[PDB]
Amino acid sequence: AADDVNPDDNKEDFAVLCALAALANLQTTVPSIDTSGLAAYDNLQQLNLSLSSKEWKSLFNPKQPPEGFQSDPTWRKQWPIWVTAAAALKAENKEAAVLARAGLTNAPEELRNRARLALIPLLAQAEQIRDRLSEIQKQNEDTTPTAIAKALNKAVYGQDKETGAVYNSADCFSGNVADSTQNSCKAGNQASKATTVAATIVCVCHKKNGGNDAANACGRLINHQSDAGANLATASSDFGDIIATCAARPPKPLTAAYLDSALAAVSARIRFKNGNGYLGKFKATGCTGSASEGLCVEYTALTAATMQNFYKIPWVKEISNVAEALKRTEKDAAESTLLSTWLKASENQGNSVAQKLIKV
Ligand SMILES: *[C@@H]1O[C@H](CO)[C@@H](O[C@@H]2O[C@H](CO)[C@@H](O[C@@H]3O[C@H](CO[C@H]4O[C@H](CO)[C@@H](O)[C@H](O)[C@@H]4O)[C@@H](O)[C@H](O[C@H]4O[C@H](CO)[C@@H](O)[C@H](O)[C@@H]4O[C@H]4O[C@H](CO)[C@@H](O)[C@H](O)[C@@H]4O)[C@@H]3O)[C@H](O)[C@H]2NC(C)=O)[C@H](O)[C@H]1NC(C)=O
Ligand SMILES: *[C@H]1O[C@H](CO)[C@@H](O)[C@H](O)[C@H]1O
Ligand SMILES: *[C@H]1O[C@H](CO)[C@@H](O)[C@H](O)[C@H]1O
Repeated sequence: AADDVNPDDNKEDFAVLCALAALANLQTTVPSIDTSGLAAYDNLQQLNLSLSSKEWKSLFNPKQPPEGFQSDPTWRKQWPIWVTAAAALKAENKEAAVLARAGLTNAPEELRNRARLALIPLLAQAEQIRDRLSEIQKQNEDTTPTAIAKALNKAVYGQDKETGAVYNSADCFSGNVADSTQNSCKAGNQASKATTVAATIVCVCHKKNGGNDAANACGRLINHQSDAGANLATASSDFGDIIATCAARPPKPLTAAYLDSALAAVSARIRFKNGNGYLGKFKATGCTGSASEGLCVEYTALTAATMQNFYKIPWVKEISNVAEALKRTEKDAAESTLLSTWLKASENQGNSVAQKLIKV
């Protein structure tokens, strides 16, 4: 009976599935967009405004530019930035602190004017940097620990929640379990069912009731204290025994590379026979939990040339979406470090122009 499903026959599949299951209820840090440069740019805006004429300052003390400028593209772009700067300078002692940092406390009118003009090229250089940093901030704002946890809890348990996700067949199998194990343990088909990591573990590892089971296929250390019932009717109790043996922890912070390597590893283990793909040992008839048949997920009609469809199965899609988001955020976080360092440097440069202008 070496060709039947025996204890340990799905042990190596189970190690990969354990790694994936450990993405449930995850508490990870995400790469941070370093937005300290936005504050540095806002300080430069405040200096520029403080040094401006009374006629210019009068424009801010409105939701839109004044008559004549409501259609000027530069005024439309800058209005909120200017308004924020004006608002921040209303705060007690703020303008005095801004001028002091710039060397401009009690500055003569001519020096205030020459200093403001000296900021023109500096601000023009910094604008493009600040706008890229603001774009990065916006583009990555949905890449958060909470959004990742929810997506991964959909992947593992079919539950769109940040924490407290647990095995429930109503969620782990699409529409709950099917009339038969064979139909429940199919994915990608018209009647796709095994659409989460947890359902995949049930199908690859469960002990069916009624004899002729493949208990301990996923490892001899599982203590199957019950069974999954007939046709997975009571899978939850058995799943709890299986998952109790899994200790996996992903690297922290979670990376795109780690998720991509996990999906690649599964892709490398799926085997094609007679027009379907299989994860877990398949002998004949279907993925039924019976030892002489199979303990597996049947990727119905999956072939090497249609493998793109594996990436559309819910759990795979959710993990893929997390990986893609992380892939962008990792790069944009590293970019933002330098954008923010550059903008802080521009702030320091702005605070130095008065010394040059005093000396001539
Ligand atoms: C730092 O703080 C200063 C203020 O101290 C602030 O300066 C102001 O910047 C704005 C935005 O660039 C300047 O707006 C221009 O205003 C002129 C008209 O100027 C008169 O009216 C204003 C408001 O009453 C007075 O402040 C000023 O002293 C003058 O009395 C407009 O003609 C400009 O429009 C052209 O440029 C825009 C910028 O790209 C275009 O969007 C627009 O379409 C216009 O360009 C077209 O027409 C041009 C003329 O024919 C042509 O040459 C172009 O190719 C194009 O075809 C613009 O609205 C304002 O004057 C500044 N005020 C002062 C006193 O300097 C800085 O903005 C602030 N720095 C930062 C980085 O925020
Ligand atoms: C697993 O159970 C099925 C259904 O009873 C049986 O057909 C196989 O022979 C057994 O190994
Ligand atoms: C299922 O059928 C195989 C032979 O095909 C047998 O070895 C198993 O014991 C039985 O359950």
